[PDB]
Amino acid sequence: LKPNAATRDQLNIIVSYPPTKQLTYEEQDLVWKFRYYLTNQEKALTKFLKCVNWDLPQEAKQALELLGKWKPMDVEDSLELLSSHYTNPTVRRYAVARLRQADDEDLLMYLLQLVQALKYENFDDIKNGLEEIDSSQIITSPLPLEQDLCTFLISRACKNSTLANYLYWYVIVECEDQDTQQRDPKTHEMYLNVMRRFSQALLKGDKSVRVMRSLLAAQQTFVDRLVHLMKAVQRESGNRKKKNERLQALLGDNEKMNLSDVELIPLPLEPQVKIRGIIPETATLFKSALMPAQLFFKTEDGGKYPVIFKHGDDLRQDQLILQIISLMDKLLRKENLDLKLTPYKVLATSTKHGFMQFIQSVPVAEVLDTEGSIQNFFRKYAPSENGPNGISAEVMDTYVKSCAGYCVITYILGVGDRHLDNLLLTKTGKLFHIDFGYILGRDPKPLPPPMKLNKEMVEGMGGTQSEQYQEFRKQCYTAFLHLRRYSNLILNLFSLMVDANIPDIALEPDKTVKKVQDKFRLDLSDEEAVHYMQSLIDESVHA
Ligand SMILES: CC(C)OCCN1c2nc(N3CCOCC3)cc(=O)n2CC[C@H]1C(F)(F)F
Repeated sequence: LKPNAATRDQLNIIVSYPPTKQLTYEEQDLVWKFRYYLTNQEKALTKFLKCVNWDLPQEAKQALELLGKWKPMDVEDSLELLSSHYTNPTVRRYAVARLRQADDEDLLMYLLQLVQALKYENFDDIKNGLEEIDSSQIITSPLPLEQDLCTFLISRACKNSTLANYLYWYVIVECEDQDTQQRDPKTHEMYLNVMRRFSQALLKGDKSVRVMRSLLAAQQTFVDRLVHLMKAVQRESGNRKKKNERLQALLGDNEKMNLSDVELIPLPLEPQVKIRGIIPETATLFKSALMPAQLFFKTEDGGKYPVIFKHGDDLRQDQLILQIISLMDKLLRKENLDLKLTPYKVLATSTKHGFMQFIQSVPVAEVLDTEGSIQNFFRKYAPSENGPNGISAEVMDTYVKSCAGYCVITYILGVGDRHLDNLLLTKTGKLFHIDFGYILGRDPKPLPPPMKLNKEMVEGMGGTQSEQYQEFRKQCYTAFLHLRRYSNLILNLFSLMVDANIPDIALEPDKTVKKVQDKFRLDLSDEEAVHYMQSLIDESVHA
């Protein structure tokens, strides 16, 4: 059945929709009517499967015939199929089948999301792969369209130690989730079962695979002791100076604790890095009443890898935000735009605790209290006689680019609660944000601005009249156009976090993807979208 040119155009309009537009009944009947003609368009499948009422068995059987005939879909479109809209096991098996096609570098960037996608999988299939229960005991307690998702994730994790590490911790944290346990116990089991299947699949494996399981256990052991240590510190009476002496005391006793000297284990935060232990003498606590701890790991090479370990806090929102920023930055760099971003690593070792890579830097606030100005600061540490305003070209260039990158990205992610506390600067010129407590348009104060600039950022570029500021403008709109090309991917990825119990998403799960989708101004053309960003910057700077 071949549609006439007038409708072919109408079909094209429909397929051009954001994966998050809800098609009308008229619109579905039309896409359904010409489903066979649409088979050509990889792009059209997703909208086709939106046209099906999966509760009608014959309609599902019918749809599934086509799936097997359709131009096969992209990787980025497959993440649409693993969301909650789709319970149909054949569909979800079709999605996994096209994710197989992706490289592990790419899987990693969506893995946080895919672990959530487990929630929509078939719990009976998962459990019957096996051959009250503390999730963290499982690895430490070893017994002496064909694939679903669980099988696939484990199969790939068995071949790739980096992937396995994240799979392991992402699932632990899903197991640890108190809310899921009370409100969806069956889901809690599904995750226990996944961990047990992972544990099981490792032990079945060859020499190298089995060692991966020892490693994962050693890490979980490591973290259990760190946690215990932190509790001891957080109960210690008296001033912070006194509470530091306890943290250092305990790290240093390897009999009791085992934390200063160990056989090389992957760092859970960045498992490419392996670590001999924590250096006791330099451990300290931040001022915060939560008492997160700064801690220098000795790496394999005798380098230092400082982290923050937070105990009593849920890092999952922050984890997500840095996972996204990381992906945004990979994408930009694929399109040859390296904005000197600081996608620092975040990893939750539980709902109650986790790690953060600690980047050597100075809060802009401190920069003010010590050197008066971002430019003065740069003239102290990165002086040049030839360079702009007394400052090394490279340093200013880095600063302009990163200023632009965050400006866009923090706008797109509606990151609020911004202060000179959260805004950090690097003697190499790198500017970056931290502490993502409020996102997607929340803020402690009312009427938050949509663009997150300030007098101090602008001044360090040399005011609105400088060559730098023009380059800033230019890098923003350019970054905005690049990120718009990936709106599909980014939107699918947030779309998989609706049940993830991320505070700012769990207010209005139903309504969060649109919050992000609106920032992209997908209604505007690229050229119009450039003038939108320039407007935005103008308003902001005028206030
Ligand atoms: C330096 C100090 C003022 O900053 C506050 C430290 N700090 C913090 N540092 C982060 N950085 C990660 C990236 O490298 C830099 C540090 C990330 C982050 O989320 N936070 C949250 C608030 C406080 C703390 F201590 F309570 F956790």
